Amino acid sequence: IQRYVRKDGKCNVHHGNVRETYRYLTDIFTTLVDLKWRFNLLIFVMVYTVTWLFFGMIWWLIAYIRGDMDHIEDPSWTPCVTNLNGFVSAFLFSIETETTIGYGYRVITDKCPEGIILLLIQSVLGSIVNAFMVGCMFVKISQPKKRAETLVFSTHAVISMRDGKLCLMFRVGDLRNSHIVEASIRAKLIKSKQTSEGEFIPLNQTDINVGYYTGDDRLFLVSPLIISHEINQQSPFWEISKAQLPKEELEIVVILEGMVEATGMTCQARSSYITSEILWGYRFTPVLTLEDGFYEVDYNSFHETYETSTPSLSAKELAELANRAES
Amino acid sequence: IQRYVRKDGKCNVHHGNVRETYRYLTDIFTTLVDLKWRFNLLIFVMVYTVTWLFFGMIWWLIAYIRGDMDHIEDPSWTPCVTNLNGFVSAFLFSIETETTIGYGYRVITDKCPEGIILLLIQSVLGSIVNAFMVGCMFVKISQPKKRAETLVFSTHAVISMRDGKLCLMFRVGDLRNSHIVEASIRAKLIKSKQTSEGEFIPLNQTDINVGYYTGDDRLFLVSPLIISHEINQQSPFWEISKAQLPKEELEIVVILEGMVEATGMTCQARSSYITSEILWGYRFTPVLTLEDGFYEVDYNSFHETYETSTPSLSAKELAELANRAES
Amino acid sequence: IQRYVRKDGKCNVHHGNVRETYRYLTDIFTTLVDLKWRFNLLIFVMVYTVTWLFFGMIWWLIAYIRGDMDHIEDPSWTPCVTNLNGFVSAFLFSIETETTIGYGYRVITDKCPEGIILLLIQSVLGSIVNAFMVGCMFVKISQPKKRAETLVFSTHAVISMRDGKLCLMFRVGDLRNSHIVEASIRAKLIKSKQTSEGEFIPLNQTDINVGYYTGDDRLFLVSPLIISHEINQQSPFWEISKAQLPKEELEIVVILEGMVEATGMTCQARSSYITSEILWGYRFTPVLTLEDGFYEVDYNSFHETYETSTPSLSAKELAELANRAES
Amino acid sequence: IQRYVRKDGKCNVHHGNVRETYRYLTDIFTTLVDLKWRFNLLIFVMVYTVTWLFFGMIWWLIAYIRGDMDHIEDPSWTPCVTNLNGFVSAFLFSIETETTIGYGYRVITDKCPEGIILLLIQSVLGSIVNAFMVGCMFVKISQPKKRAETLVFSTHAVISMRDGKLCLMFRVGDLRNSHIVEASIRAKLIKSKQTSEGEFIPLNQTDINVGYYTGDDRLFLVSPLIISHEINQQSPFWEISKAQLPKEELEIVVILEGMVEATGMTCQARSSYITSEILWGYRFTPVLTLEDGFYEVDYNSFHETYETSTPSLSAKELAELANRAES
Ligand SMILES: [K+]
Ligand SMILES: [K+]
Ligand SMILES: [K+]
Repeated sequence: IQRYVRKDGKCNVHHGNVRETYRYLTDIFTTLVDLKWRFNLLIFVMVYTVTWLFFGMIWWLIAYIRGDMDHIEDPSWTPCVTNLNGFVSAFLFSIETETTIGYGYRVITDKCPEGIILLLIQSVLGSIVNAFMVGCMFVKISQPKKRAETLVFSTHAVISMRDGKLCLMFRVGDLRNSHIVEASIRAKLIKSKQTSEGEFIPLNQTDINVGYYTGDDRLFLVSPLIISHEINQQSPFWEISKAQLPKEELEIVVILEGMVEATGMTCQARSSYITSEILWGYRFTPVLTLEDGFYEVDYNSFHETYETSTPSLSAKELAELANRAES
Repeated sequence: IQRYVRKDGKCNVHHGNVRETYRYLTDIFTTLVDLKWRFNLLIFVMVYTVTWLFFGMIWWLIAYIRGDMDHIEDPSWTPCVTNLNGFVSAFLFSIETETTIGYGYRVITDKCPEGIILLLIQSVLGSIVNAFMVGCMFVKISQPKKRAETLVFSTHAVISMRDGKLCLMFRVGDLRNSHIVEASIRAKLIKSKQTSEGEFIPLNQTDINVGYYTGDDRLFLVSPLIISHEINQQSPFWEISKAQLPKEELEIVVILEGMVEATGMTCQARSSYITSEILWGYRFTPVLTLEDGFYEVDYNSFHETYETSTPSLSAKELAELANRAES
Repeated sequence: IQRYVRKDGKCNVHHGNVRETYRYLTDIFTTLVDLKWRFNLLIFVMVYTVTWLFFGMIWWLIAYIRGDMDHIEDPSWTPCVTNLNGFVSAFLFSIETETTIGYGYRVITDKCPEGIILLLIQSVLGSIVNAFMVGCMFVKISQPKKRAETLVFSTHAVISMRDGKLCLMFRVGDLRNSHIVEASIRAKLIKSKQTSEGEFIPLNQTDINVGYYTGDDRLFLVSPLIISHEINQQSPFWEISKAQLPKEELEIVVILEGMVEATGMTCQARSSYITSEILWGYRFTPVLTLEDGFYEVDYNSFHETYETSTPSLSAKELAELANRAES
Repeated sequence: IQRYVRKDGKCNVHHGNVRETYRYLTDIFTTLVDLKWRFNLLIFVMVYTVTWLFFGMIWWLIAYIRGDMDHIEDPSWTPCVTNLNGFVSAFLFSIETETTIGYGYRVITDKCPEGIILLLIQSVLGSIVNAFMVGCMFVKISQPKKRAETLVFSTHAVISMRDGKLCLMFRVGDLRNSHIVEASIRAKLIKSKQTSEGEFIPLNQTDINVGYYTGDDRLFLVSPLIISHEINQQSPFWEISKAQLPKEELEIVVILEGMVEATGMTCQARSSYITSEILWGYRFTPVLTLEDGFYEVDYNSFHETYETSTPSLSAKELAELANRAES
């Protein structure tokens, strides 16, 4: 309510009264991988057992059409699967075959032509039942959405006059010595707005130019670096003074997107900054020290902000007051 | 005819008299995965059976060169595969070996040196026959082109003066609590045009600036958000009044591209808006309500449009009439 | 010599005296997949056989340390692998185990503790020998570089005054009803140039603005569409008249990049246009006809160019002669 | 210390006092693949053996609940797994089953219902233990981060007046006849800076416009080509004369990003240039010669730089001195 997207990156959105629920089953794969693990591990368990006893019913039924059960002690009646006698054995024959274990205490014989077809359609279909599930287990393990746990954001965002221009800043860092190839940063300001025609938008997304023009959005992320957005005329913080910033009802949403290095999958690290986390007159503490040929990044001071001197007027007043300085 | 691309996303295009049909077989993998499932499941079935009886013919023929069939009852003649007697058994030996089931009622012996080579070339080639097909079954299951079923578009597009500027708008929403990383929106206007030199183009694609300059095309898609294109001078709707919009022969094509979250594959969600679906003087109904800490998105009102007051002149007249207001 | 990159897309470049040949073996995977298939199929064959007889030597040597061969007829000496007697049988035991066939005519026994370790290190290492090779066979099959065989280019490029501005044009089409998601077009002019300081560059790449500014480079590729580059002042064809175009020594290189739809891999379709393939005063024939609700694309007329009336002056003269028209 | 990122591409950064070490285990897959191979091969070995003897304990314990050990010589007591007698045999039964070898000297029987469940939960869980590890071995083999070994950079960067404008240049080349699809080049200048407000940034990243505006950053990389950055007013080398360039404390970081051709993974090739590797008045030697229809690229002269005549003033003086030439 207070917050749109959590500081973890989770979003406070319930997707209400979706009516076309066939659309979830229209792409059964992607709605399967985004399940919980317990539900993934249960449906993985459920599909193999329902596969084996399905074929185990067919390995049972070919004994009844052939009458191998009707002459079980009669040894001249060579069965389709020898030593298959009961359903506990018939179901056991499928697991030995669909998993390609194949013990051969029960071994299919050649006198029966019917189950030879059943060796095909168990094995040619059991491979895709494997592949629909062994691939589903892989891409839930190798998903990029968990790489964001090692991409940390600053807990607060700060505002200070960086080189004459008032700038909004927040720190982002990577906790690994592996890289984020094609690392891009972008930022959306979301706030309720009301147009001149009465059309009130509840959570309107508005861009924040964190360097999309000059090429500064694509960033190099070995060390924690401060993402500075210059509060200029096009910025949505252009008329925000230090009087309004406790009273505003806005929310920054930052999205650090970039490909995982060891794969080609693209991670997305979301974080947010609400108007009680925006700090006026503060700046970040440095983290890089030089020691024995290497720059050491103390991550304990990653969030540490200290108060510096800063004017309290908005950037709209600060430019015009600078315009009176030349007179 | 009336429509270029369907509201589902399918395109009303037949690809006519393609002559270089070897180009389809020049990349046999990608022309295989885009088949129907019945044709994928049939060619998967067809290739394993034609593999096993191919090797089963070679497991047959090594009995004839060795004369194991010529001394089948003679027990001193240890065969290359013992208990291999007929082609129904020889074909059965391949399925037990190429699938690596290996029952061992028929078990290859060491007295024969010829079939030892045949164990290699069945297993070293049966693995890639597996891999050319078990991978083909995977990427047809894990394809991003089915993720677009959960990316819904508004059924209509609307036009209304959003904050003094006339703007064309359409809603897009995501039906899941999973995200679309790197979600981009772009829009093409396609219409027949005739140049000054008589060169008439049948379906000429023309861009619609939905925010490609400012960075507004890359969008954050947890909640349904309105994609607004400002009707400015560079826009192709610049001289379109409400008199012409029933009479036009144009068609919007919107493309929402973005990577699937759980994989790295990029989905493409197409939709279209023809000149009977463009609404003048209408605007969307809001969908986000706040309830118990979470924003709940009622998707029943996702398409709901209501009529608001709007001038009926074009944006070319609306700017110049505004230019007469300052006089 | 005449041509830099072929009309297929192959490049006429030999990579000379590369000295650091360890860099090829420093990434052994990617230098393996780009081999020919015969060399891929040979190294796949070579690695499994050298794996099995490697372990078959170890399955041999454990018989000598245990002396199972020294008491082969003596039945109280239960071997580590029973019925393992010779190297033809010992090598055969590895294929039955590393492929997980496991017939069980030769079956490992529990009296020996040494080969129990050998079951691990054969199976725990034979799985990655599989995975280093079954994955290598997959990504050579699923590579995007073969998707360019169904992306056709026009054989010629044309130049004609499209709507008052002289424009260079070439057609590109997709031969399938599957799409190219995120389809982008870009074009490089390569020609020898000599700077003012005598530094002569042999094949200097120079951009061609095919719509990179306005968003026209990202194209929608269901139907064959003409890629127009407007010959403006920044264009490298700005002072090229029809007198110079037979005499020039330039070469267009067009690159159509876009992701394959059924996967996430990005294809790259290269083609070229040399100064004998650039046509002045020509324009393309249309290909789209409307028939029974669908637009049918006759691909026979994909390359068909016809001569239209066009001024023969350059775009530098055509603007200035237009500048004299207003006088 | 002297250097931020090595000429190989490695970065001289230690990631200090990371406290939230659960974040590494929160995404156990990606922190596994970035390990060393010895640690990957050990954890792969450790997980299969701890899996098999885990189930081998359960295959042991079902003999004690059933009392198969209590009637081992008594043949009427058909065990759950026949010929399972000791823990050396019970552990051996798991490897024959979890790997799906299945010799059948020990073969599970149907009289026991308990171990039938144990066939499921060994096989339905041993497949994902395979898949969590056979996929981990694949993506460590198929990673794009090793493709950068065949992407070479020039060892030095040079500065010379290319066509009236002073330009900073460095060569990049690809050692293979395979391509880098979507090859982009970007460059960051990193140097310590001190703002007007005393906020001293230790290693501030600053862009270098290598052609991000005109579309020149996306480059075509069949032949070694010189990446030229024009020293203009927005460039950070704008006031750098030849007097300051030995005395500066800056460092170029170049990043050549592009997708691997045979896969869809994106490589990232980093290199660096420190102020002792920047050459004033030097230019590269050409490498392309034409021979027998093909351009041959002598890679021995890839790094070769020769001294040319160049003014020693900065680009700020060179423009203004040119401004005095028109007077
Ligand atoms: K067996
Ligand atoms: K087996
Ligand atoms: K097996």
